[PDB]
Amino acid sequence: SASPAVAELCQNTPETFLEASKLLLTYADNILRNPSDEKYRSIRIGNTAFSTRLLPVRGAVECLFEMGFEEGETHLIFPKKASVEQLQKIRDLIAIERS
Repeated sequence: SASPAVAELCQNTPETFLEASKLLLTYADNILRNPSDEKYRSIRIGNTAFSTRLLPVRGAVECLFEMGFEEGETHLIFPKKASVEQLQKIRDLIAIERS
């Protein structure tokens, strides 16, 4: 598993890396652990946490794209076609780097 997005995320300062990676794990785990709950498959682009703590961080949105999210006008969406396996892959790579 050699992710360009996770590698880029890891180039951030330790504190910024921790902030963004925490959110990334949360978004993945919410889907992985609640497969029946469609609300976790969308993240609003203007959501305060997302827009201020994730989106500005180098590599972070690309981690979501590698997970399988796609960008819509107002939200990122984890589509019906998206593999849970791939979502899990990136979750695992991030978790290893968080320690």
